[PDB]
Amino acid sequence: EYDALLVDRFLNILQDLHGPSLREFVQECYEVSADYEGKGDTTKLGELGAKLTGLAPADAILVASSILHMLNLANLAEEVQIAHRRRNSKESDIEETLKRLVSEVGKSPEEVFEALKNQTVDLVFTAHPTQSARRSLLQKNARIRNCLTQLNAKDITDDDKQELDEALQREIQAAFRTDEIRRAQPTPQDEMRYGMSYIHETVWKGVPKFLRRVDTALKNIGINERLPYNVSLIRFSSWMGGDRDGNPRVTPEVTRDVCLLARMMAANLYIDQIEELMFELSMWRCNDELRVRAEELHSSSGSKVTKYYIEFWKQIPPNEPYRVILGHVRDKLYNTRERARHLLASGVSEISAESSFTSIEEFLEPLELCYKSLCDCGDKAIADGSLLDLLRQVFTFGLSLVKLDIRQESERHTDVIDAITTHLGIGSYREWSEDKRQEWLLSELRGKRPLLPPDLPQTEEIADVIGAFHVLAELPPDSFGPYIISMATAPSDVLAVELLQRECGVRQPLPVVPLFERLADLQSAPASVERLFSVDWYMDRIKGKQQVMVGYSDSGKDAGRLSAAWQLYRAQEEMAQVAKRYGVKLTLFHGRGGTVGRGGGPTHLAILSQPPDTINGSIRVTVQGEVIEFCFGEEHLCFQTLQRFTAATLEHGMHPPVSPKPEWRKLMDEMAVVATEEYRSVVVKEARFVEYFRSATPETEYGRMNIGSRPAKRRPGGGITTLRAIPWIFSWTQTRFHLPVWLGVGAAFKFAIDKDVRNFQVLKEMYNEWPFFRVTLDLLEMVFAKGDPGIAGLYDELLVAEELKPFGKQLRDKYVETQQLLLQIAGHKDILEGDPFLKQGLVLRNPYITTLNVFQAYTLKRIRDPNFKVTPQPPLSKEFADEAGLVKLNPASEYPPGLEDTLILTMKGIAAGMQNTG
Amino acid sequence: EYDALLVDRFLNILQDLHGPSLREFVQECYEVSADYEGKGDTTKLGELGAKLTGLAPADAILVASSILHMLNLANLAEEVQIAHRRRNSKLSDIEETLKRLVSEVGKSPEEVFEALKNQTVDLVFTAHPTQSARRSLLQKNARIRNCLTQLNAKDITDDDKQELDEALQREIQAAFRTDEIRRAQPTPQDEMRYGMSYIHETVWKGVPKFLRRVDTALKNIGINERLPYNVSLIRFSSWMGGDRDGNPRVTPEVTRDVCLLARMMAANLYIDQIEELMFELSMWRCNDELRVRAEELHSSSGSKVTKYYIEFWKQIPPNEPYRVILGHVRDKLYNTRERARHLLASGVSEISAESSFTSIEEFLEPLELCYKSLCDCGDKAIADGSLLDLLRQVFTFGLSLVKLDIRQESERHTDVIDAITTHLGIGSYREWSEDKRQEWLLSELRGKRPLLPPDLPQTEEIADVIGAFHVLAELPPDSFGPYIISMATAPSDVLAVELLQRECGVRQPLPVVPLFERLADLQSAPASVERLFSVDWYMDRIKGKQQVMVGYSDSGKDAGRLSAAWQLYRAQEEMAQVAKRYGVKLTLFHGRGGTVGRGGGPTHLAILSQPPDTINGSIRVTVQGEVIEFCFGEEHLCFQTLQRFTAATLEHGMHPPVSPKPEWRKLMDEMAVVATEEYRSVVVKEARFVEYFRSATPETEYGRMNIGSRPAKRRPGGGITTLRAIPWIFSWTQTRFHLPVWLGVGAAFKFAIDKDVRNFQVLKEMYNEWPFFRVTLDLLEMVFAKGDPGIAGLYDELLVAEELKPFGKQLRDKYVETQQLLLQIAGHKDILEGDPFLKQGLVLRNPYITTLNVFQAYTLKRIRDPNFKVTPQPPLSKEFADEAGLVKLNPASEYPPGLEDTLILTMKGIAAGMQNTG
Repeated sequence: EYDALLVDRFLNILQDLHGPSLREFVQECYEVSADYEGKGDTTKLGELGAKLTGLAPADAILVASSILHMLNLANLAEEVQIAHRRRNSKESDIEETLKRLVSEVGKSPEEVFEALKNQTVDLVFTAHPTQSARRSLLQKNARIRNCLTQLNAKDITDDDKQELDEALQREIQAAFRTDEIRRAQPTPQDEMRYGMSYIHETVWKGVPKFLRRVDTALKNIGINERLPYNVSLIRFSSWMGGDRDGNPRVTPEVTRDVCLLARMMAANLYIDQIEELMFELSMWRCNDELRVRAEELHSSSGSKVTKYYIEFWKQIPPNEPYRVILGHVRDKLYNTRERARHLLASGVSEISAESSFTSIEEFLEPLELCYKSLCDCGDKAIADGSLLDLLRQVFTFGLSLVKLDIRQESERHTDVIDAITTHLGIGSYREWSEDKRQEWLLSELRGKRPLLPPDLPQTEEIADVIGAFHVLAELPPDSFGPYIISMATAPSDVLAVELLQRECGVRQPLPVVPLFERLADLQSAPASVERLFSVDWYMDRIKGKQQVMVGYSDSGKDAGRLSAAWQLYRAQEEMAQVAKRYGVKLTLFHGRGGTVGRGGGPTHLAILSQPPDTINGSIRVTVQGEVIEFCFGEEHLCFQTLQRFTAATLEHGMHPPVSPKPEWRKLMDEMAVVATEEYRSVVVKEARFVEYFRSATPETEYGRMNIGSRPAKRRPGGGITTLRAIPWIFSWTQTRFHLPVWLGVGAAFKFAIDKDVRNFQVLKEMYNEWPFFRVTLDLLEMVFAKGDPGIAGLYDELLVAEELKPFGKQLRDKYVETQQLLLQIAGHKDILEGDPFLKQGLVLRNPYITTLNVFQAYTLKRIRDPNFKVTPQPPLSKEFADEAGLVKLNPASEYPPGLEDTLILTMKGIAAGMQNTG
Repeated sequence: EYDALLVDRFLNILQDLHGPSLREFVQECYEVSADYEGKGDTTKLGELGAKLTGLAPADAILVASSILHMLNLANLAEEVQIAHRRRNSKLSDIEETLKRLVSEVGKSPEEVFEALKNQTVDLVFTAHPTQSARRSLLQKNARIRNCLTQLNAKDITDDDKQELDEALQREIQAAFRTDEIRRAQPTPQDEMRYGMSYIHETVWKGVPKFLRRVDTALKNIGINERLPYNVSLIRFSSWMGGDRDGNPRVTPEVTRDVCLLARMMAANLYIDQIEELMFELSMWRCNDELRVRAEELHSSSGSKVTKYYIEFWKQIPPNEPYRVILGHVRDKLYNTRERARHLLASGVSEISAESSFTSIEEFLEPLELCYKSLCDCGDKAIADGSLLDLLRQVFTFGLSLVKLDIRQESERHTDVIDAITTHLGIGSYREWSEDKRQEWLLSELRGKRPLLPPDLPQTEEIADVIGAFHVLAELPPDSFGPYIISMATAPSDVLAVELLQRECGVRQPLPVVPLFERLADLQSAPASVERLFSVDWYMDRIKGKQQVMVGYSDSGKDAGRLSAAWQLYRAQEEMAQVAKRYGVKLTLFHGRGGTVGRGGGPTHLAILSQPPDTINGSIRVTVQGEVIEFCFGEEHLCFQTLQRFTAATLEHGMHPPVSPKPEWRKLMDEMAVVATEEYRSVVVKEARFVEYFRSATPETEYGRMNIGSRPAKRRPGGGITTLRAIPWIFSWTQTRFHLPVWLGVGAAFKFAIDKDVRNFQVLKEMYNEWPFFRVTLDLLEMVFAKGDPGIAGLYDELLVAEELKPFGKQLRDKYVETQQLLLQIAGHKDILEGDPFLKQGLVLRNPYITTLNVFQAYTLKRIRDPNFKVTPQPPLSKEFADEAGLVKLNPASEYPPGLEDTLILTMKGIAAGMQNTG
């Protein structure tokens, strides 16, 4: 009923503002596409684009803008109802997962309590260019959901309801009367501030609330104490500013900028918390250690640290001890924030080191001192209030709020080192074999003599690499995470960084993690890791700890979806074995995206689908682009997301899934090869593919959304091979074909059952009994439920060259064949059977996505072929009667009047309907 | 049910921190006291007095603190159960009042609309010394109420409830382990910020919300229009920093600090609002006027205003016009709050006049442009959103937030004018008769030649009068309200200030209002007013607008409750008629306050009790000290308080109470005389009364609470005549005798029914029909129901000398005869027979108030009588075993150790139990 509420209110506003005609048109468009949805009639689609094409440039944008906002309001009305259904329950949460591990799994609470203390989940916010949404519009969503949630409260006045309704009205109209298009790419610093706003508005306050829940959950299974505040049960990191992989606009200056901005934000968040705490901690009873400190600070009036906040210092009573300690802490915090602002504006501050907080230890000392004071006075109840929450923030967020991960292409380090060994007349590091590089790199690392000559000639690219290590060397180590190597292949790559890092003067080096992103590299991966582990120098370096990252984006782009997901499984599984053998604690970093074809899917299931005994309280997962909004857009969402990662990781540690029987293994090994062959037979071993690709899907238009700062093609020259993973998945998502997601799965299924009809009962046994296999298929079913090959055929009809058109039909035949087999194996007769609501959800959502699909296909044609002329209709908006101000929102467009805006809106809208950008 | 939740939790905490024996002791006191309550056995009181007197210094406090906290928790639970019951009675107010005035009164919705546009209710915040509570404790009340409110919600989980409970637990214990006693007198600037916290935290956001309800209520009677945003339907003024009467600590400099501090606070609130509004108004459609200005500001990079927020200007995209204007509006606001800071912190500022906002019209210029733009583009729905709420704040709060009322004694201006006539050798102004004073003042006022010599000899008082005017001369006129003359008697006082104001160079002078505080002045009052009109000079000055204040505090002190209340009635009545005849809009400023003995009572009833046709949408009322927390302590409270004032005043204008029958009037005049004489025969015409007074009540110990900056006596000489109304009322309120509240009412009733038995059928006939008479008798009834003459008798025992003792017993015979005569006229057999819930609350509260009544009397004894012997008990607190850090919280008490802090806690406690300080 919620979407009938929002769609009906939008339409009244559409009519009120533009005239009934246009409102009828948007409504007629619904039913023409609903006749396609209902019966399957393909003739409908042609008739619909007949209408859309002739529209005025102002009306065209209007129609496209309108379908966007209705499709968006359909999403908000679903989120609200999802939230309502979850709440009305009174997959699993944290308190249930404890009670289960104690009851059913037969574990002791002290084992569960122990397991907890050792657990640490690290969610890494990144700025992967998958968020078309202007923040301005996002904020409006939160209010719309909020007006909608309250509106449907149980107890409420007629007046309160009548006024919340008015509030909902104007909020919708505000969103509609804003330009939904970003008119210039963000800077990396913008990207960072954008993502920090989640840390501010939901994560900051929402961490101690989840933790106190974990306290309550611990008490319900008998544990009589709270989770010790130095436990980092959950942490947060960022790539916003650090990941420069294929993004030259992330310069050494940008990294320094972000690092300091973070410290600023942090200090300012703490200042606010400390200040509320000073109003609360009014109590006079303190223990001895604190009294002494409080009496030093009282007499010295702050120990002369600020002279700002000096008004406060004189008039503070003596018998308010806690207020004096915190008063000092807050004076110090202001300095820390101000020293950052000066270091950002000038690079040097007048404000000294020990007039501010430099280390996390320095900051914790007075805080814990307050805690122990309050405990020693018997007021541990008082202590476990806002004070406890703060302490947990300090261990969870620290002084720079979020740690920064640095990531650079593998081959870029090679170019530096080769420039070095060339200048120095030692030969070409690029030309050496891998074993020689290791031997050379290892001599240097052991050696006591400098290598990098200052007079080294440098390309701009060699400059950026060294200049990055330079910025790393001057910034506090507690602001960084690890250094990640994109395209990491062999132990050379890791050692090459360890060296460059040392030879650029990084006094305390960042731990080096490789990112195995491709199929070959994930196979050779445990072999890579064992070589490193076996080196005496490297082993002393890492000290029992090694982190390694696995990319789900570029994996599935190399092999198929099936082969990549399997290779990712056993590459985790084997590395954990090598690490266990060498006594190294492996910590897996998961490069998961939002879409299914990049490791997307429910959080608790994604964990459950990972090899047993390869987590054990230590895991890092990326949260990419729009996924931050999905997970941390609202207070409850943030809390719920912390719940999933924590409860899953816990269970998975103590009660791991079933290891795959050898039957299952061999069959996955065999299918994956067939699947890879079939996938690569389409994307790699086929000349005319790239021409069909850039023709049938809106691939080449993705940059026009101005989403992120990254040029999303690694190099103009060239081909599909350099096209980033995100616009890839995006291209096939708009068209609703989802090619890279299912290609190869059908062949692997067909191979297995044709090889031996017995295997049908083996596939069935795996889908029932093996979490990994089940989750993978289930996720594929969801995709196919969001799939319509009839739409893919519609792009093929209007845009694809004639010779290739049968190639397209050949592909759609595989789509249907794959779906067909998938269902049989799963034991489903119908698609999205065994799942209500998400099928219901696709019923109202679809006719609009169909309308946009049609709109976009024709809008693409109109752009590409000047010859496709269509007879222009009369204007529909009462606003744009006679000679158009809205179209002028796009100053200089490469395309004819209103064609680029119509296109962008079709992309944004279809992405909203799919609830995914790419 | 709600109090049982809280009181029990405190006890568990009390037992948890100090051991079982103490907990049982506090419980023993209850039932001992309860035994007195349910039977009336005066022996139990003395019994308890034994126990409480022997206690250790640490335990004497802990007990008083514990009764206080429980007494407060009982108040808290009652506030939450009142709010609950109110919301249930919406599943009168303003939407009902509009409907009733249309259907029942037969007014047109247009007439109703119009009378609202012409209404204005000015609520005056004052710092009258009646808030014992430290603000750090009050904040904790709020959290307790909240935690208690969420605890008893309909939808709530088991764990949510478990944690809300844990949050309630620690919040009580926090308040308990805080020193409740303010250890130092506030400054007037401390007092002012204290009051402004209410403006910030509830009144700021709460005004626009209330007006939006008035919108909806207008639409429910079919108006189809919003109450135009320029209507100030409700306004807020302040005395905090302006009221000088009897407080030499309110210097000219205090007034200057308060005036700037406010403008700082105001800009700082407008900045936070504007910043949100910029986020919101992201629309691109604007009208021509806005577009022009928008491009001027955009292309000039801000129009050169601040250089702060310069990072924002470069950021600003072109087609976001609203953010552009608003951005400049913000820049200009930053300057305004800084300029105040520099004007406060030192003589002047670098920041110019026209780099900031100087006039309210200059601030409204760009905002209204935005509003008209959005309406012009058809987005008025958006315009009525957050923008509308701000605009209404601009009209309601202006650039200074609240207007400062200056108030000074009548004779203090006389002193100045006598120093001038003596210095210039014109004569002695003081010795001149009233008609001569008027004649001379008017010569000077008509004259163009200066008067005040700069070489004038001044005492310190005279330098505080002239120096104050000098401050008003400098500060912008829109920061002040009127100049209020306390002890106003004749038209000379008003003309005297009009002259001093001009002769001190106050360029645009404050309008002069006289405060008629006493009986003789309220009688001459309408004649004074007519005299002040009919003067052709004074008529041109006021220009049809005259305000006069009536004092409810100092009236009852002069004449007695009934005789005051009645003279106050016809004071307003006749002044109205004079004003009406002269074509003058009389605005009445009512000086009320908390206690019933100072014009206290329910807001809508007080306004009902006021004479017909003496309001007409123009009124001001004092919200004194602790009453501010009573009205504006919570969001819901603030809304409810604007509701009563707006609905009562509107209704009273268009649907007046009845005029009294001539029979009633004559009886009131006759009874007034009788009541006055009876009341004065006790407090004036009895030599030994003043000795009895400072003996049977803790009147003299008032100053030890450190409530206000104002010394509670207007200097030692005078006796009772100089003791301010507040510590006066407080004294009888502690002892639960309430002497000034009911003394004379018995004698007035007895006289009336004895003069003619027919009058009994009149006195009832009045109570049933007359709003004035009924409200006064009911408010009396509430007092008596909070009254216990058995307690007054317990103070008389332990404290009053043996000769004065029967005098005390004579008064107690008047108490009973009065309460008896009251109930016979009210048609009640029992006391609070018509009020079931207010009577219930006094059932659980009373035994704690009784326990503190006993504790106080004996504690007063130990101070005054060092020959009083009592045998000490063993320590009850496990915290204080052997020889006490708590009693050392008093630096150097004039009384024996722990006797002052115990005496104070018994006053604050009893104060909470009566829900009134004084």
